[PDB]
Amino acid sequence: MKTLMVFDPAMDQALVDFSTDVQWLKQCGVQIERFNLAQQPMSFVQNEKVKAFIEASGAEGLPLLLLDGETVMAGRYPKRAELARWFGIPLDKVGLA
Amino acid sequence: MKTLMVFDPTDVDQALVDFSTDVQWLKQCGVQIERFNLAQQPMSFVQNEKVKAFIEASGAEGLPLLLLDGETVMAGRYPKRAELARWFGIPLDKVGLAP
Repeated sequence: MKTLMVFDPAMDQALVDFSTDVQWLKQCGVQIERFNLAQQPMSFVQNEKVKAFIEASGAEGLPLLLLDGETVMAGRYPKRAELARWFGIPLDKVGLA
Repeated sequence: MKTLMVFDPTDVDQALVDFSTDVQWLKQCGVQIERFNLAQQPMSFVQNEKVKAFIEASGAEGLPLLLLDGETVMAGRYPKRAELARWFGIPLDKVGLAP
């Protein structure tokens, strides 16, 4: 199944919401993994796309989201519907109308 | 100066209108910026490899996508002027003098 890796800034309603949205999504059975520059710094050096994004965009460009290794978003977090669409999960399964 | 390519998805947001104001500021003073959309330049979305992989991974709903010297720098929203200033190395304007 698809995996989303989220490379977060070191660490607002946006983040509050995302954390909520990650809960609905995981519980529908999807695989989401988060990495933070503060607690998992090597994950950022060891991933080639992440390293190169940070060189290109700067760390202020984060978050970077990769779905099965591919960039799908950078510079903000997705809405719950955006998540659902990436994961092919029906709306009514992740608390949305 | 790095070069910027913008792959655009709509009817006039606002951050849309600010971004296009920000584009002139950058063009009027130096920067090469090319913009592409699927209504007018759809061949560019298949011919640029990172753009093509992006659409397949994210969906076209994932636009915009911004490349700086062909490197992904943002996707899913437009950059503010201060972000562009950082990408391009545009220095702070001086005022002059705190105690």
